[PDB]
Amino acid sequence: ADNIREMGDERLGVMVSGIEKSSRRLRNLINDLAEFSQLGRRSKPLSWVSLETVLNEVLADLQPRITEARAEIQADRLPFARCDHNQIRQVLQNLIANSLKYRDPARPCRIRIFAQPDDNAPAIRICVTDNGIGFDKKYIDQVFEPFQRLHGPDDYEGSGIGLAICRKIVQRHGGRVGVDTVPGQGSTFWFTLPVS
Amino acid sequence: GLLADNIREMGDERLGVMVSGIEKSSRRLRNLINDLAEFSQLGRRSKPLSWVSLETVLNEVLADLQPRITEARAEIQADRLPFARCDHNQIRQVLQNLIANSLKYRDPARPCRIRIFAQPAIRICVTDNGIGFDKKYIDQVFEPFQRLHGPDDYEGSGIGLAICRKIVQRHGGRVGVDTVPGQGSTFWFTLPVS
Ligand SMILES: Nc1ncnc2c1ncn2[C@@H]1O[C@H](COP(=O)(O)OP(=O)(O)OP(=O)(O)O)[C@@H](O)[C@H]1O
Ligand SMILES: Nc1ncnc2c1ncn2[C@@H]1O[C@H](COP(=O)(O)OP(=O)(O)OP(=O)(O)O)[C@@H](O)[C@H]1O
Ligand SMILES: [Mg+2]
Ligand SMILES: [Mg+2]
Repeated sequence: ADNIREMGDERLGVMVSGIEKSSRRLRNLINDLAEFSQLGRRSKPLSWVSLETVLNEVLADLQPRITEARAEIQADRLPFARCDHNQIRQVLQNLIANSLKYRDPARPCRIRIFAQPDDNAPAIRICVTDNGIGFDKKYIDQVFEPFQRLHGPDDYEGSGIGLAICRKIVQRHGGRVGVDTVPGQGSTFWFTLPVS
Repeated sequence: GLLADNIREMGDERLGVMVSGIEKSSRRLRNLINDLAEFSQLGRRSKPLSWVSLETVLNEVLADLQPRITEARAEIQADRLPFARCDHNQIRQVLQNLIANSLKYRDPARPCRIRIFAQPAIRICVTDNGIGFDKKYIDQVFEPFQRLHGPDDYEGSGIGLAICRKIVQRHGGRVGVDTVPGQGSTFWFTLPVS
């Protein structure tokens, strides 16, 4: 006679739900891989487009997610740049979304999209700083690698491809990507765009 | 009190079914993912065309599948395949998909008898004493992810012949078939000489 079966039902519930969450993450990856890979197929040769209109697009899509976070986005005027507008909005997309996703629940999170002539063909470097949780400054090189997550899927579910994608789009443009982080303080990612 | 377990009896059968159904879906989905990635690596592995023995390719493809061939109690007439200027890996891939498809779609009433010949552009053929298909569906036959069969009685991924066509077309060839439902079908592909 089984007291055991009653315990099996507890364990079954765990596993069936494990397959269900483990299979949902697999669906997310399949989608993120299909959206981002089709961008390369739709690639157009670069022309000069206003980066401010592109940014205003990204603030349109995120208009639900921004209010959800009661976050304030201070948007400076972004110049023209010679780039692929569809692909560069995704770079703004993924970056503003990460600054929203990793908002810290104790302070109203504020995001800023700056523009400044960098130095390292003069390239304008666009930067997005946010007051978020940040990550450990040991991870600056690792962060841009795919599927290289810093924490388990318990606290944040993601695919690990978002920001590694940004790097390769910015690299098709002959730019670089980089980040400064202050754990607990906030993190700022930036990417450069070449001129000519 | 028995009603505690009178309940268990009726459900445990279903659970075994359902979980086993989910198990097949996980095999099928993994097969598809793998076959697509093998395909993406084949495009990467493209090497410029050279002269390869087409009979060597046949014997390799006949090597991997000889486990599946003994399973099938089928007879292979392995004719002499000449040289042709092509990619060895990709043409090995094309022989597999056709010979494997010709093994998979065999008739359970007849020992399927298979013929791999070549007849002059050089055209290579695989004739099979297997199932036929109906000429109303030839567009489906070559369409990717459109199989003519449900997954229960015949397993597969649906990309096999769409794969072959991109290979044979990268070689400047054709894909084509004559079919006789119930008797058998013979698929063929051509290669340029120059
Ligand atoms: N603003 C940020 N603050 C803190 N960590 C960040 C920030 N942006 C990115 N990260 C780190 O980047 C790691 C992976 O980034 P990435 O954006 O590529 O993936 P993701 O957010 O998990 O998922 P997805 O691909 O769906 O966007 C995250 O685990 C997080 O640690
Ligand atoms: N020798 C054959 N005899 C009859 N029908 C065939 C034969 N070879 C292929 N077909 C038909 O072609 C359809 C698609 O063939 P194809 O080989 O491309 O895919 P598949 O065998 O279903 O999958 P995969 O090769 O990805 O495992 C098959 O469903 C089958 O109906
Ligand atoms: Mg992201
Ligand atoms: Mg096949």
